[PDB]
Amino acid sequence: DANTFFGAESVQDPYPLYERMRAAGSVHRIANSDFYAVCGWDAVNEAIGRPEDFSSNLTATMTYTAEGTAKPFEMDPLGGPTHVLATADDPAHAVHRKLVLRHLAAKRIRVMEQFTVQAADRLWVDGMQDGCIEWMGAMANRLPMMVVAELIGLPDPDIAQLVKWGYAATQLLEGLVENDQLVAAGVALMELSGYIFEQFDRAAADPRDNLLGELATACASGELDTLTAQVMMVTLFAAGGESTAALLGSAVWILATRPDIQQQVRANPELLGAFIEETLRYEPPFRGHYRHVRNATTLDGTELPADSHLLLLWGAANRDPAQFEAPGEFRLDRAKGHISFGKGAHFCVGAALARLEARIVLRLLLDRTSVIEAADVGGWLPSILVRRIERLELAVQ
Ligand code: HEM
Repeated sequence: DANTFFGAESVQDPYPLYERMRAAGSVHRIANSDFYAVCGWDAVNEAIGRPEDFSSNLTATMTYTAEGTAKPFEMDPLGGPTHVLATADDPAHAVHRKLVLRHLAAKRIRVMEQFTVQAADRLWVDGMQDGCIEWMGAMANRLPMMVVAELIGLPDPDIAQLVKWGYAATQLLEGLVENDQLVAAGVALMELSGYIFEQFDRAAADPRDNLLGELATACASGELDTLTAQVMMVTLFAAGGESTAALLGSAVWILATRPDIQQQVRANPELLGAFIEETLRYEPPFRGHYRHVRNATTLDGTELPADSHLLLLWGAANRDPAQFEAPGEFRLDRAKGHISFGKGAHFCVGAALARLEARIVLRLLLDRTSVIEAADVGGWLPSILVRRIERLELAVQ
């Protein structure tokens, strides 16, 4: 594959790849695999609007052999009970989404704001020494994991552990990182799982006003199964922790490497919300999400066999030249949006929270500095699904 989704180049910068795929059409088979890249804006919107045809159950991911050949990493079949929340179809999906939304209501977000302000300040104090901070390990990796742990109700977490735990599932699900990294991720996910099961067993005996308690209560009344509830909580670390970490990393990487953009936001602090939205458009934390194709059908004109899969490429949709002027240019004056939080039945429940974490953290960084520059920029996580920088050493004044 001239158009492979893995390899050093695609990991570093996948956007030219998406434009090549788009030449073949808005939907296009990946090599000779059973996966079809969805790069068109209208095609992604159509797909997400057809949950009956394109299930969210994660029945397979795309992986690559050592020989570089795409192949399916098969998981739980269509309709299975392992599919929860973001990967569940209705009716279970709507129950799951309702329960989690209770912990993301307006009042909940206000509490989170106070929590985030205090946590961000402590992280900055600990991490910024002699005009230097490694942004990923000190801030971007930690803060969003602490927020997910607080939403769930975990007591006074070991932050070092949380980061490991929170990044484990992506690595395991793709099987793209090296074997030693995969073994460590498996240990990490075992540890995370076991910790959640321990905390849930304790919540069931005395439910408190957090998602653990909400779930313990809903299980007691028969609304869902105990194991389903525990798995739901496990998945929130990748869903809400890793994704937000990625945004915090990319936003800063852009500030640090585009002085013109950084001066614009400094000079006109009212452009911070636009800058966050443009980062979401231009470097979405998720490269994509899968769907399972239930029956032979068509999407935006393109044929799809039964039991194939879609890869919904949010980043590629956000650069569709039918929808956006100057799609490849980072601009602070746009007034269409983006599809980086999805749309429709599974539209991100955490979007307000994510946007709040970005606003708090980025305003702290900008308010406390006069100039930020990149001293050393690491590589990106080897992934087909997630767009996360691994290391970003800043020099500040
Ligand atoms: C920048 C940060 C974030 C991005 C880019 C992001 C993106 C997404 C996307 C694209 C979807 C739809 C997936 C699909 O259609 O298959 C989604 C769903 C979801 N997001 Fe996020 N998200 C972020 C932050 C968060 C946070 C902070 C939380 C929770 C604390 C969260 C929880 C979820 C959940 C539970 C769903 C599934 C909703 C449902 O199935 O009804 N997200 N998110």
